[PDB]
Amino acid sequence: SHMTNFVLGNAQIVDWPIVYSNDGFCKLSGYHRAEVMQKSSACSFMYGELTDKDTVEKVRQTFENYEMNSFEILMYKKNRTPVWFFVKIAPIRNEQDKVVLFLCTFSDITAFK
Repeated sequence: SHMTNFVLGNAQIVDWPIVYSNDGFCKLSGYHRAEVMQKSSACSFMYGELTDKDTVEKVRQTFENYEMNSFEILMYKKNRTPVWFFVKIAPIRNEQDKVVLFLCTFSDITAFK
């Protein structure tokens, strides 16, 4: 399922703001739900020096183009600890086939990277 840690982003507003974050994501990221809500579901609030900038660009284009893609990406927990995440980005469509949300699912792959 990989539903341990996830957020939902609003596909129909610029920057795809997070409209839901589960307890797992808050724990994994180090950020309280209050701090995550309305941030970009691209999670650029977690990017930093070591984050691969080509990967950041591919992640942006995935949202921009309403695509389904997944990435390994070096991000930073709230306390500045660097962590390798596996991130899956998946558009969610309504019954009229319009993309309304993005489901973004995350796991820590630091141990295996």
